[PDB]
Amino acid sequence: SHMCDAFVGTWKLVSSENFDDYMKEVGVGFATRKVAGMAKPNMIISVNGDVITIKSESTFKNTEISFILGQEFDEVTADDRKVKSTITLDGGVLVHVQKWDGKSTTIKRKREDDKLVVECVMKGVTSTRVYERA
Ligand SMILES: O=C(O)[C@@H]1CC[C@H](Oc2ccccc2)C[C@@H]1COc1cccc(Cl)c1
Repeated sequence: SHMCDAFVGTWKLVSSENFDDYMKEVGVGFATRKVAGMAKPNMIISVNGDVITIKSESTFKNTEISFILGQEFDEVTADDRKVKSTITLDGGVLVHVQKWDGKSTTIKRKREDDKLVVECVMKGVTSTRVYERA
């Protein structure tokens, strides 16, 4: 057993708060905000050795990232940003920092009861996205 055991599995989005304002802060345009904001993604998290994989599947876009903790990688986000990402574990929370165009956003993922809670922060704006097991 290991580092991210409690994150592994298949998860479905059940609630979202303040996501449009977060996307606006990130710089997402109108049409993408509308379509992306409708989506109810499934997130599939797996671990193989040191490599963590997070897949998301939705009506809007499918994305996939594989990474080693602390080791920067290139990511294409669902809104088509080309970012440089670093993901670490801080006290049981996955902390994902994305850098692009001189900007930065942080996504934190934690287990809370039977949920996986995703908090997305850009400057002073937070969005909270809650997932349940699928
Ligand atoms: O897990 C979440 O809900 C985070 C939400 C913010 C980030 O994504 C963003 C998505 C759109 C705009 C800005 C940022 C990462 C993940 C969600 O990734 C996906 C992947 C494919 C399709 C969809 Cl619709 C969302």
